[PDB]
Amino acid sequence: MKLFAQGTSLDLSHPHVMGILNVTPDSNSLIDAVKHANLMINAGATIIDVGGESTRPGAAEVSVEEELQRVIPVVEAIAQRFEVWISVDTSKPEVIRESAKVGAHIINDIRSLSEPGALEAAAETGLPVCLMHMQGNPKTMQEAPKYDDVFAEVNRYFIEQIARCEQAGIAKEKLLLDPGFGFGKNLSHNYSLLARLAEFHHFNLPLLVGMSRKSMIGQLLNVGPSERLSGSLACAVIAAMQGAHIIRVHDVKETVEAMRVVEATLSAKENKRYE
Amino acid sequence: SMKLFAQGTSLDLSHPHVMGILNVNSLIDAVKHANLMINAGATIIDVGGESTRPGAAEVSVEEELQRVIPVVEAIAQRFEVWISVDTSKPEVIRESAKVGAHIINDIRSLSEPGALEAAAETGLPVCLMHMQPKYDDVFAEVNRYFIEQIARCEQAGIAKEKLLLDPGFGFGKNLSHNYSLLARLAEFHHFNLPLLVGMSRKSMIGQLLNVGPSERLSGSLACAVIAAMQGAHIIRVHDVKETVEAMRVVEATLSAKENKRYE
Ligand SMILES: Nc1nc(O)c2nc(CNc3ccc(C(=O)O)cc3)cnc2n1
Ligand SMILES: Nc1nc(O)c2nc(CNc3ccc(C(=O)O)cc3)cnc2n1
Repeated sequence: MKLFAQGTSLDLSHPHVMGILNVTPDSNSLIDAVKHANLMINAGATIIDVGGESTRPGAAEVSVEEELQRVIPVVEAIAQRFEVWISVDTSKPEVIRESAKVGAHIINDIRSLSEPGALEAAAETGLPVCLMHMQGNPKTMQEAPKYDDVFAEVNRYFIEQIARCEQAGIAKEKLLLDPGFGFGKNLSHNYSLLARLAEFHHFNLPLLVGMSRKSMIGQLLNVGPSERLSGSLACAVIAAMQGAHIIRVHDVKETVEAMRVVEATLSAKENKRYE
Repeated sequence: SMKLFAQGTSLDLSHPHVMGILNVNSLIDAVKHANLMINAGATIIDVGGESTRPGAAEVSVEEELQRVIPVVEAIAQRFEVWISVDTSKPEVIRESAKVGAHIINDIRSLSEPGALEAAAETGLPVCLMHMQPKYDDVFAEVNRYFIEQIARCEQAGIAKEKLLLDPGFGFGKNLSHNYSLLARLAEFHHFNLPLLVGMSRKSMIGQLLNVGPSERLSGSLACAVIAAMQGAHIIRVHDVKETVEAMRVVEATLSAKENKRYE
């Protein structure tokens, strides 16, 4: 299993660590962003995820001009200084288009190209696209998350969105699937998805997961956001043992170390996965 | 449903337990360190008065009794926690039981003259560990070893319901042997006995990551999660708090799974 973008490839026979580079200001961003990316690359991240719109519960929307200002210079600088792959965490067709031009490898849209023109703009780049499940939108998703059967519903959603991208001329082989931990889900919904994650392999597509420092850990352990490293590594290991291909994290070094132990364990397994 | 009974209490192995490592005014400090590990969430404390590392210094009976017995006794009196004792000597097994120890954790699987009978006398749970690097099929050797020791114990009057099995990570085993047993750990459930593992800070992590003994936390956690996801019942560690947290995540995952195990 491999992805192709920007005249290079990514080999997904072993788990990759995707380092989070949030570039939403809180009350020199370009230089600090590149310093941060550098540490993460040295720590072993093989993909950096650049995000200019907070997608957290309750988050406010960001204008296209502001998102571009935050994201595009950062993507460019990384693409010319380093060789690491670059995912852009955006829903906006103009950010998708512009990101690609300055060297982005993966469109990582939490809205799965649901915005006007997103689907065509992503098709136009030819880049790999990650489709994520979210119930509702970031402003209201955590109000009252509800499923009769969360796995079945997320699974159906992936069927529908794969089709949607196929119809738009994006081939199955470009797609990644992310069950969207924390995006319109309570505690038990998240753990049901984590527990049954290997069953999403039936699509024969790369799985991407992001649980780092999330409330599914915070609420379970009753610890604050800075106190979640051990819990984050447990979630990472659990996902990667079930054949998850990309692990989106804040703490790169520690995750990279944990993924080696997982790689050593899987290569000594006969069938290369846990279920 | 699994359960162990000792010293009038019981250990419920429906979820994974963290066993904290305690190496033996040193009595006051041992009790301080027991206290911190309990606070961190260890439900078993493993006490050793002969360091069971390969090549460590052998001690006499008198010396081991003098080190271990006071500490076991102190912990038994002050705390509710279970107490594992790392010993191979019948006298230490015998005296440890008298002062409240719950588990005889013998890395030599009761091979020393008299250890088997002393263990049987106590009525206590016994952990059988594999030890000896060269094997055709490391899993099958360890598995064959367990069938043999289970029989040897049963023969001496120790019921199956008392036994725990430990494949002995890092004991006469190179990197690839260790990862083979870890990868196949779930297969040891055919015995229907508790599984205890101890990989914390070992060279199977140090060599893989190329870091020193104080920098192996993440890999140690990775090993614990890997074992616990396979239904391992007791995890032996240095870093109690971090392992307990990781086990909580594993427990939430296993609870949402129809199978209660990964294979
Ligand atoms: N592909 C992808 N996959 C994710 O999982 C993700 N998460 C965020 C961050 N958003 C969240 C959501 C929930 C939580 C919480 O529950 O705590 C925290 C942060 C941003 N981009 C993402 N992209
Ligand atoms: N039941 C049980 N199970 C163990 O795994 C264990 N380990 C030790 C500690 N011994 C070792 C062995 C090897 C290594 C290394 O390779 O580095 C480190 C420590 C002591 N008692 C133990 N008891």
